[PDB]
Amino acid sequence: SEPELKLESVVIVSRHGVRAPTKATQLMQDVTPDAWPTWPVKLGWLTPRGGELIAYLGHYQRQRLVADGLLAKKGCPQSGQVAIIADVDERTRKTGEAFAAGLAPDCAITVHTQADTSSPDPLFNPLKTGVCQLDNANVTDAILSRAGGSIADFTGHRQTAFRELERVLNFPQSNLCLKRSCSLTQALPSELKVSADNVSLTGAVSLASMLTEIFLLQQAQGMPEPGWGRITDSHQWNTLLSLHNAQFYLLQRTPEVARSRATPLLDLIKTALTPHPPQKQAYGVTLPTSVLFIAGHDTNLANLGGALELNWTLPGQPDNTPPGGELVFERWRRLSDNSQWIQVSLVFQTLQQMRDKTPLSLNTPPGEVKLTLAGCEERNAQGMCSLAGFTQIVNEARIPACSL
Repeated sequence: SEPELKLESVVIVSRHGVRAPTKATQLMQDVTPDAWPTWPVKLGWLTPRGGELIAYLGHYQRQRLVADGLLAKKGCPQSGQVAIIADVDERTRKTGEAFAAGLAPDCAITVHTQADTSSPDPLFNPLKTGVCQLDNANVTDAILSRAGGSIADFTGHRQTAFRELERVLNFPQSNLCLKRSCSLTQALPSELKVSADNVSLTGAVSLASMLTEIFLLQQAQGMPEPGWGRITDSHQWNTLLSLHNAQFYLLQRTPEVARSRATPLLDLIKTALTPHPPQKQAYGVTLPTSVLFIAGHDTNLANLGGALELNWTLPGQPDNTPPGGELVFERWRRLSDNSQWIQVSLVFQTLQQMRDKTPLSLNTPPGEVKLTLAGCEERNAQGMCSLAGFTQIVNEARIPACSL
């Protein structure tokens, strides 16, 4: 009659699953009297449990996609109906594989990646390979501004979280305080480093962002007493991860950085989402197709968010860009007039579902937040943006010099 919609295409940009953190550094040992628990998995790689959590999301997406009638209830999807693209790293490739394994167990679905997995793939970061550069001065002013004026100010307004972190580390008893009134942000002054191909923060901010992530990973891994048992309630988890999210806020979401870093992905997403006769694209994958799954990093998720003006907080998940988190783009066609609509949402397992490793399904689904494209003006009752509105947003967000 008029409101009915049909799902025709889905694009999932996912962060890889939980990966074992790299060997602990001297700085890490110097900030806490306690020893960092070791990880029984090749460090830096996807843990097998991490692979399982991804598989659960794959199993969930299959049920959901069958219910929306995009994929068949049984058997393997048609060839080229499902396409998976992954960054060259081990954790991203194995994430693609675990997802495929959960979505269609026993089916042969290829995980496409650049052939040369020993060099970076510019799709995931064009700055890395020199496709384009950042404007140093503009990036510096923009980041300093979102920070409140200076990194000192940024750090000053967040002492609550820094103290919580010190507490968890039992900082006052570490070699850094002893061999010095002992403050973490005071002990490791933080500075902004801007270069044509990269932006980073040093000192406390950077260390705190890394350390708070490690705790969440211990929890997600199922390791006993993460943080030496000093993190006991949800309020602490959120306060701690607020430091990790704050760094992403400055380095990955800032528009003058995000727009360039995300251009190649924006182009791919737009092409995958635009109705058009199928043709061979990057990695020899055929687009458009039914389901496109891209295995990337949290930086990719934050970059797309900043570039498309998508903001979110995830109930039950302190990390805004959690392992296995999925940025889902969907194209829906209104049957009455053939108009196209784009829905964007963030699918993710809550910290508890990761902890208990709870299997996902239609009855026990992963967490999910519907998003709204801030700049979109042509919406429907479900909050979806028109294909034209979404396309316009993308064309103005992308940086032409950064396309591949």
